[PDB]
Amino acid sequence: ATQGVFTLPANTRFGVTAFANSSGTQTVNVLVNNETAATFSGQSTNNAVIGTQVLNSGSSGKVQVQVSVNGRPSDLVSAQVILTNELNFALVGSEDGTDNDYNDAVVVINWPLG
Ligand SMILES: *C(=O)C[C@@H]1O[C@@H](C)[C@@H](O)[C@@H](O)[C@@H]1O
Ligand SMILES: [Ca+2]
Ligand SMILES: [Ca+2]
Repeated sequence: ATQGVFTLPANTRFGVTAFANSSGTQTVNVLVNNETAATFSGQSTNNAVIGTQVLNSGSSGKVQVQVSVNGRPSDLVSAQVILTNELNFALVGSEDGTDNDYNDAVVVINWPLG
Protein backbone atom coordinates (compact mmCIF):
# COMPACT_ATOMS: atom_id res chain seq x y z
CA ALA A 1 0.00 0.00 0.00
CA THR A 2 0.99 3.62 -0.51
CA GLN A 3 2.63 5.05 2.60
CA GLY A 4 3.64 8.54 3.67
CA VAL A 5 0.70 10.27 1.96
CA PHE A 6 -1.76 12.19 4.12
CA THR A 7 -4.82 14.34 3.41
CA LEU A 8 -4.81 17.37 5.70
CA PRO A 9 -7.54 20.01 5.91
CA ALA A 10 -6.98 22.62 3.24
CA ASN A 11 -5.05 25.84 3.92
CA THR A 12 -3.87 24.66 7.35
CA ARG A 13 -0.48 25.15 8.99
CA PHE A 14 1.29 21.99 10.12
CA GLY A 15 4.62 21.09 11.69
CA VAL A 16 7.01 18.55 10.18
CA THR A 17 10.03 17.21 12.08
CA ALA A 18 12.53 14.52 11.10
CA PHE A 19 14.82 12.38 13.27
CA ALA A 20 17.69 10.17 12.09
CA ASN A 21 18.78 6.74 13.41
CA SER A 22 21.15 5.29 10.80
CA SER A 23 24.79 5.30 9.82
CA GLY A 24 23.67 6.59 6.40
CA THR A 25 22.77 10.20 5.67
CA GLN A 26 18.99 10.53 5.37
CA THR A 27 17.23 12.79 2.87
CA VAL A 28 13.63 13.72 3.74
CA ASN A 29 11.44 15.48 1.16
CA VAL A 30 8.04 16.95 2.02
CA LEU A 31 5.70 17.56 -0.92
CA VAL A 32 2.58 19.73 -0.76
CA ASN A 33 0.23 19.30 -3.73
CA ASN A 34 2.92 17.20 -5.43
CA GLU A 35 5.55 19.97 -5.19
CA THR A 36 8.59 20.00 -2.91
CA ALA A 37 7.98 22.30 0.06
CA ALA A 38 10.84 21.32 2.40
CA THR A 39 13.93 19.11 2.34
CA PHE A 40 15.88 17.87 5.35
CA SER A 41 19.20 16.04 5.36
CA GLY A 42 21.43 14.75 8.13
CA GLN A 43 23.12 11.76 9.72
CA SER A 44 22.69 10.51 13.28
CA THR A 45 22.50 7.22 15.16
CA ASN A 46 21.12 8.98 18.27
CA ASN A 47 17.74 10.38 17.15
CA ALA A 48 19.05 13.84 16.25
CA VAL A 49 16.57 16.28 14.76
CA ILE A 50 17.69 16.71 11.14
CA GLY A 51 14.99 19.27 10.34
CA THR A 52 11.86 20.99 11.63
CA GLN A 53 9.61 23.44 9.81
CA VAL A 54 6.10 24.87 9.61
CA LEU A 55 4.32 24.50 6.26
CA ASN A 56 0.86 25.20 4.86
CA SER A 57 -1.23 22.36 3.44
CA GLY A 58 -2.52 24.59 0.64
CA SER A 59 -5.64 24.25 -1.45
CA SER A 60 -5.37 20.46 -1.90
CA GLY A 61 -4.30 19.41 1.60
CA LYS A 62 -2.18 16.65 0.05
CA VAL A 63 1.09 16.12 1.94
CA GLN A 64 3.61 13.42 1.02
CA VAL A 65 6.78 12.39 2.87
CA GLN A 66 9.60 10.76 0.91
CA VAL A 67 12.77 9.30 2.45
CA SER A 68 15.88 8.25 0.54
CA VAL A 69 19.58 7.56 1.04
CA ASN A 70 21.69 8.81 -1.89
CA GLY A 71 18.63 8.66 -4.13
CA ARG A 72 17.58 5.14 -3.13
CA PRO A 73 14.03 5.29 -1.70
CA SER A 74 13.60 3.78 1.74
CA ASP A 75 10.71 1.48 2.57
CA LEU A 76 8.08 3.51 4.41
CA VAL A 77 5.52 2.74 7.09
CA SER A 78 2.94 5.32 8.11
CA ALA A 79 -0.32 6.02 9.93
CA GLN A 80 -2.40 8.97 11.12
CA VAL A 81 -3.73 9.19 14.68
CA ILE A 82 -6.29 11.68 16.00
CA LEU A 83 -6.71 12.34 19.72
CA THR A 84 -9.87 13.89 21.24
CA ASN A 85 -11.14 14.47 17.67
CA GLU A 86 -8.82 17.49 17.39
CA LEU A 87 -5.09 16.72 17.67
CA ASN A 88 -3.56 15.07 14.61
CA PHE A 89 -0.33 13.11 14.17
CA ALA A 90 0.86 11.85 10.79
CA LEU A 91 3.69 9.41 11.48
CA VAL A 92 6.33 7.99 9.11
CA GLY A 93 9.04 5.42 9.71
CA SER A 94 11.55 4.27 7.12
CA GLU A 95 14.00 1.43 6.54
CA ASP A 96 17.15 1.97 4.47
CA GLY A 97 18.63 -1.52 4.97
CA THR A 98 18.00 -5.03 6.23
CA ASP A 99 17.57 -4.91 10.03
CA ASN A 100 13.94 -3.70 9.81
CA ASP A 101 14.02 -1.31 12.74
CA TYR A 102 12.15 1.23 10.54
CA ASN A 103 13.66 4.15 12.50
CA ASP A 104 16.36 5.20 10.03
CA ALA A 105 14.43 8.38 9.38
CA VAL A 106 11.39 9.07 11.57
CA VAL A 107 9.06 11.87 10.48
CA VAL A 108 6.31 13.42 12.62
CA ILE A 109 3.70 15.78 11.15
CA ASN A 110 1.41 17.49 13.65
CA TRP A 111 -1.55 19.88 13.42
CA PRO A 112 -3.26 22.17 14.27
CA LEU A 113 -0.65 24.70 15.35
CA GLY A 114 -1.01 27.93 17.28
C1 LIG B 1 23.89 0.41 7.91
O1 LIG B 1 24.84 0.07 8.56
C2 LIG B 1 22.48 0.02 8.36
C3 LIG B 1 21.86 1.14 9.12
O2 LIG B 1 22.62 1.90 10.07
C4 LIG B 1 22.68 1.19 11.34
C5 LIG B 1 23.60 1.94 12.31
C6 LIG B 1 21.26 0.98 11.95
O3 LIG B 1 20.62 2.24 12.23
C7 LIG B 1 20.43 0.34 10.85
O4 LIG B 1 19.07 0.31 11.31
C8 LIG B 1 20.41 1.16 9.59
O5 LIG B 1 19.51 0.52 8.64
CA1 LIG C 1 17.29 0.16 9.61
CA1 LIG D 1 18.23 2.35 12.44
